[PDB]
Amino acid sequence: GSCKGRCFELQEVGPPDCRCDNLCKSYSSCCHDFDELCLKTARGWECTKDRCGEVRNEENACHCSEDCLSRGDCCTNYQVVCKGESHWVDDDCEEIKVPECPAGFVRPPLIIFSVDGFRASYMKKGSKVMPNIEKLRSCGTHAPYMRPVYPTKTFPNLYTLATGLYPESHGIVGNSMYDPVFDASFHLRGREKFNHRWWGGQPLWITATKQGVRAGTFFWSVSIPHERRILTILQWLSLPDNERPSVYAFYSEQPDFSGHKYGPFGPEMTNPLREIDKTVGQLMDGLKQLRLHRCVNVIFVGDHGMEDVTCDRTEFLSNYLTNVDDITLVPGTLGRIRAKSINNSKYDPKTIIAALTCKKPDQHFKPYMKQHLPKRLHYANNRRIEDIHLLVDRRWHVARKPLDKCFFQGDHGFDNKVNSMQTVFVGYGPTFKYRTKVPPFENIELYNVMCDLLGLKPAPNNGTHGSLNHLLRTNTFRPTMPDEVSRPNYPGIMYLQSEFDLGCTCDDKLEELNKRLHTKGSTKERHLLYGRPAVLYRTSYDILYHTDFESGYSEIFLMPLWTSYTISKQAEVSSIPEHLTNCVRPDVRVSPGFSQNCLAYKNDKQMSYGFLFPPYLSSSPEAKYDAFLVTNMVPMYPAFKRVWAYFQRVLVKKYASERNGVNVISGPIFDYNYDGLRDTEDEIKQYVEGSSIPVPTHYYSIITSCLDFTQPADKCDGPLSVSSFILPHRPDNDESCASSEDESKWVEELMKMHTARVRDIEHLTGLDFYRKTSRSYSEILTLKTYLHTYE
Ligand SMILES: Cc1cc(C)cc(Nc2ncc3c(n2)CN([C@@H]2CCN(C(=O)c4cc5nn[nH]c5cc4F)[C@@H](C)C2)C3)c1
Ligand SMILES: CC(C)CCC[C@@H](C)[C@H]1CC[C@H]2[C@@H]3[C@H](O)C=C4C[C@@H](O)CC[C@]4(C)[C@H]3CC[C@]12C
Ligand SMILES: *[C@@H]1O[C@H](CO)[C@@H](O)[C@H](O)[C@H]1NC(C)=O
Ligand SMILES: [Ca+2]
Ligand code: NA
Ligand code: NA
Ligand SMILES: [Zn+2]
Ligand SMILES: [Zn+2]
Repeated sequence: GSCKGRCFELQEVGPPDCRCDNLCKSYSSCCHDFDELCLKTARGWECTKDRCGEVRNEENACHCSEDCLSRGDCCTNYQVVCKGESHWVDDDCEEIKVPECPAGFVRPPLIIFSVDGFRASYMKKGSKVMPNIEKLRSCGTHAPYMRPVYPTKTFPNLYTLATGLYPESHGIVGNSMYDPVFDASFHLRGREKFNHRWWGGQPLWITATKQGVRAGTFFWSVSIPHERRILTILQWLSLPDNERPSVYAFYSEQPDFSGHKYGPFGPEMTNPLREIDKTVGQLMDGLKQLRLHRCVNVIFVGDHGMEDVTCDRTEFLSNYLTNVDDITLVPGTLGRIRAKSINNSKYDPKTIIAALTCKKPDQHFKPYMKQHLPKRLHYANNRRIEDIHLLVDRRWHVARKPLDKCFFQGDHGFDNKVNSMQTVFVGYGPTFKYRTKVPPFENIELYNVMCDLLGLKPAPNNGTHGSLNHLLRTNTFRPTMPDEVSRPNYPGIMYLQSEFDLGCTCDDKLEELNKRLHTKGSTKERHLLYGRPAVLYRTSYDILYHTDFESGYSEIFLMPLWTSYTISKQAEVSSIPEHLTNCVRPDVRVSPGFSQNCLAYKNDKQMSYGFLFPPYLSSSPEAKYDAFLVTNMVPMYPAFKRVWAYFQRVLVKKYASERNGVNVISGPIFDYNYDGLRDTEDEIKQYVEGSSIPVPTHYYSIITSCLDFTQPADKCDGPLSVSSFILPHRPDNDESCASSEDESKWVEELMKMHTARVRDIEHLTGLDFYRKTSRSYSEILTLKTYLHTYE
């Protein structure tokens, strides 16, 4: 019942026995003498020349005695002050070609140095403020920034780091949550947050444990001084082979604390950053003392950034809603609304959304049903995420009532593509590359890398395994392209016009002349630059060849899965000729029975149609007739045709003109259960009236060009440049508050908000892109995880 030679033990003492571990303070279950024995502060955390070869005084926080190395409780600067050795930071970068570990080390250890609220742009303050962190950054592998997950909050991002899952999957969807199944709230006070029922996925410490790799406790009670956390990690590294963990985590509440008080641009931010660097200095001096400075892989990583947010910049729901007493709000840098009571009949989600939609000119939040949020946020598929969500503008709060100098000048939680929310990544050690810069990447990718660093098999996660192989000197995972599951058909012109009764009309009116205009020819070479997309699910689809485009037409969904076409820089935009306005032509390659019918579209009062290949970019008047084929048409709300018509008529030409040509792949997405995955036939909930033509929830486009823009898109030798979108197929433009104005004022704004990774589309379509390129597969995986942020 005491903490004698037990302080910060890795042992798990069950209740009611008093504990001496990292978390005993947080549980409030420590032994009476924990505070005196384990929270020693006597003489601080640094050796001085006077202390060198001192008699061991056990009341001292750390020791400068001759026995301290064998005991493994020397102050981190003992060798420097007493044995005339240099600080790690004062040493030149020396490449770590192989891990230099003591015999008995079966793998290089990993230390995750996690810093709360560390904005990417803090790194610009340089070696003046942070010499130790700047040496790690410059000697090791670093990204300009790392993208957090939404919401850009502490627990959701820390747990994403540990699991490689989106919050919707791992279950920590906020710092605050209500679970209707549990009928309980997740809060930070007391024992609730320790209940395992909240925590999904498989965190790194459990992955390690389950594969026979010992993990040190990632969590630290705030009571434990940072200096003690570093010494405790270093103590654990000195344990014998059978006890010594391979994976460790350090956590700092800084620079988050000061960020909230002073804001991210305050000169007061310098002192927190100096102290963080000092703590990093103690770790690296500590590792060098143990001769583990060329053995251990160190990850310096933040959970999220920090924005300027004052209490003056608060939207109040009481200015929109006639009854705010009938709702519960999760307030601040995001809004989540649910009904307060059940007896209450006044609450109605549709009325609330209407009341919160474009009511004030400068409105600093936007209401969404969670299924209508940008798909890149992946924030819908969890019963803990309220149906009604408010996306708050950066620098702003949303609160229920006015009554709810400011105390705070900094906050986070905003859209994860916001610059101020971006955080840091640095990898240093034998397994990371030497003096290497890598492109920015998403925090969901780190779990796979940390598994690779530790020789662990990752649990299933939202990382793209291989996409970060370019961070590592050595890779124990080689990615393999997935096997195509469905082989395409190549149907010839076979059906007579008399066989078609689709109720479609066109102003049309040499059989083998029709055929040669719809043969392979050079179509694939011109319009499919990166090879045919692979269909990774069981289905029946047809490859259709045209002068201007190639399509994979689904005989199940009665529309293309993808439409591929190349627009040269020099391409000319034409109109839809008046005589072809309402033209839809039967496709004599495809059975009447596996075609859409124009009768469906007339009976559906709310539903019109568009085309995947745009008639506007036809190579000739002749070729334009191919664009009006029933196999090129898709269901579109008149409201959405405004967006799509502008994209096709104006923006594709624009992108082609800016990027020295563009390859475009467009098609439908079905995600009615908003799980971010391709719907099966059963899961599709809307069809065109009196038909089996399924209505897409979204329309995607993948726009590819040469990264070397001095080479045209169709003659690119090296890396590719991609931007993609997943546009919500909405029957209104309520999302766009300026949609009253010309399309030039709002459509591109809407598209930028729904920017997507190629991976996002692959999940939502069951397609695999970029299968025929001159690029390594690991390079292609990085390309597929890229997001164009427009920030
Ligand atoms: C690498 C890694 C992963 C994981 C999952 C774990 C750790 N370690 C760790 N150790 C101690 C803590 C944490 N992680 C996270 N903890 C916080 C304490 C309580 N808390 C807050 O009041 C809090 C609320 C905020 N709202 N806006 N900003 C906030 C900052 C805060 F600290 C939680 C959010 C989490 C302590 C380390
Ligand atoms: C200072 C406070 C923030 C400390 C809070 C720590 C608390 C959230 C931690 C403590 C123990 C953690 C669980 C434990 O490691 C085991 C597992 C198994 C794993 O498969 C799922 C996660 C879970 C339940 C951990 C969740 C986080 C816990 C409760
Ligand atoms: C994220 O990963 C989990 C586990 O593999 C999976 O259940 C989920 O479908 C993934 N989400 C997306 C959008 O890929
Ligand atoms: Ca789905
Ligand atoms: Na109609
Ligand atoms: Na509008
Ligand atoms: Zn935080
Ligand atoms: Zn914070």
